[PDB]
Amino acid sequence: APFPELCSYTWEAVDTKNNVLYKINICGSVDIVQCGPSSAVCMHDLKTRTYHSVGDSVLRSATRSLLEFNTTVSCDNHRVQSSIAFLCGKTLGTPEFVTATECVHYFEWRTTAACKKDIFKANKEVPCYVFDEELRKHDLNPLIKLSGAYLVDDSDPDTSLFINVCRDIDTLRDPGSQLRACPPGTAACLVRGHQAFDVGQPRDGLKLVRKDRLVLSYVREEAGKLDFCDGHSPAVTITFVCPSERREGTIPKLTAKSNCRYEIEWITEYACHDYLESKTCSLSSIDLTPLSYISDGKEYLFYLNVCKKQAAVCQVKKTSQVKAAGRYHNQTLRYSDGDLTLIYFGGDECSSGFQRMSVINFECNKTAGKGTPVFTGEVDCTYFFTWDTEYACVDLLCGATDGKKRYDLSALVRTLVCKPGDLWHTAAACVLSKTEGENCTVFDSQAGFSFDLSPLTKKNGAYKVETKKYDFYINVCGPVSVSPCQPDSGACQVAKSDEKTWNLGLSNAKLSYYDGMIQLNYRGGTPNERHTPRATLITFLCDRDAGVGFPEYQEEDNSTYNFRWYTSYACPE
Ligand SMILES: *[C@@H]1O[C@H](CO)[C@@H](O)[C@H](O)[C@H]1NC(C)=O
Repeated sequence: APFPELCSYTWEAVDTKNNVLYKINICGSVDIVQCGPSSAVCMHDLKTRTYHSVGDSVLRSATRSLLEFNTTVSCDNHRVQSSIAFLCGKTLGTPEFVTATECVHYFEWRTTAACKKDIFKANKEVPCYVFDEELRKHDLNPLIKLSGAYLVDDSDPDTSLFINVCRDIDTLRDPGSQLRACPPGTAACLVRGHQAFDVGQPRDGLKLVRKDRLVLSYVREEAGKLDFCDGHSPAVTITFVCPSERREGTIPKLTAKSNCRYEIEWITEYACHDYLESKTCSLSSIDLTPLSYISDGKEYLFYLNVCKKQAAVCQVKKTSQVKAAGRYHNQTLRYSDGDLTLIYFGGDECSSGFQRMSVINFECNKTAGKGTPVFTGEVDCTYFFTWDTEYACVDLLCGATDGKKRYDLSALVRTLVCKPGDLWHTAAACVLSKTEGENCTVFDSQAGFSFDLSPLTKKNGAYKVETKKYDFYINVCGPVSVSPCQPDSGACQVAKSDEKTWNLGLSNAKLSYYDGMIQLNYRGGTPNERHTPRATLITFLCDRDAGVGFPEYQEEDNSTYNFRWYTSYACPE
């Protein structure tokens, strides 16, 4: 069970009560020296910051569904250990913590990498989760598409940008439907008509940036082409954002697309953090009461009941020596990020010091007509079962979409066809459309309201943006007005290393508007020796409670200069 697809990454799983993070490295070693040179599983336990390797990379073995890592440490029999129960899954997934004693530490992982046919596997998929400062857990595996992709919103009628979250786009399981042309392995495909291009491919996993912003980056350096990418390496950077009363809630939106450096922002509920728990046969949502049962073993044979005199799980040998492998009272039902896991603890103490536990991994399956538990292995008197059942079967948009034509209600937030700007027939109803203005204003004639950014326009244009290398000075609609730059430029780069500056483009007040984005483009700027004068993009984005806000430089090429500006000036009010 090497599972190549799980190499190269140091996964994370959390135990929410004890307040511990474990770091799993199945193919190698956690790269923490505090943990130790040969840790494949690592206890942190933030609460009293300490470290313990509860699994050595060398001392590894499999057993049916399980992978297990041993260590040469006494406890109490005596040896400390960690194990993962592997189930097949639709995405690469994450490991979820099950339970721990002073010796054993158990997990389960539902993943593509535990399927014995590769048709289900992605050309390339990446970890689609992160943990924040309070080990909360943000995870976008629900967004991952198995076939097809997400049309990214952009006014341009000619070209369309499709993406998948954390993996390549499977174009085969819908033959004929628009995407066929897309080069194999692409997570970001650019259609221009009948021709398709790979503008992005998975490499690293999901990142957490500035507290609460998930960033995912696709790249393509192993490349050619650059017909229209002027010697730029095509790249995609998506920013997932947890909705709020402030932040709209949306489909994904193209905020930049110069130099084949696509920048997408996507307000989606799956960006928010959650780990439920109960000693009952249900949670806060479905009950497991509707679910006597006879699971076959090696030498042995199992018997299980809904919810020892009692015994919820019973082992007998096919030899009528019988042992109980799970009580009734001592129970824990748990929903951990999509995974429903029931445990029993009762346990007749086996030869060794432990009491027999049963861990059941309920999978969702309609065509089960209830469902049946399969035995999937045993480790130090803990018996694992996977249960396909319908009774374990458990992203609300304000605006719809057309053959590329969007719709959005927002100014109607304290059947409808639209009306000329009236705002029940309402301007808010029908198609969204790009409009351009000037004098630091733009009028969305459809919706009936116009935006005016003019109060940002500074009279000596010090807006002060520090990269740890450069000091960008910019201004809105008006020009800059700072030490080295010309009073010409609306944007200006200045290295602190040197002090050497570059005009990033001449200012103008020619606003653009489309689907809640406002855009300033400066086009002068210092010259690749085709001509290539520098330019700046500044996408302004509605945030009801951002106020005026502040610009933020978007990391790209040496050569590309996009800033973002969250501000309530881009909002309808
Ligand atoms: C659900 O159970 C049926 C039983 O025949 C099986 O065919 C199918 O593969 C199962 N699906 C999943 C996703 O477990």
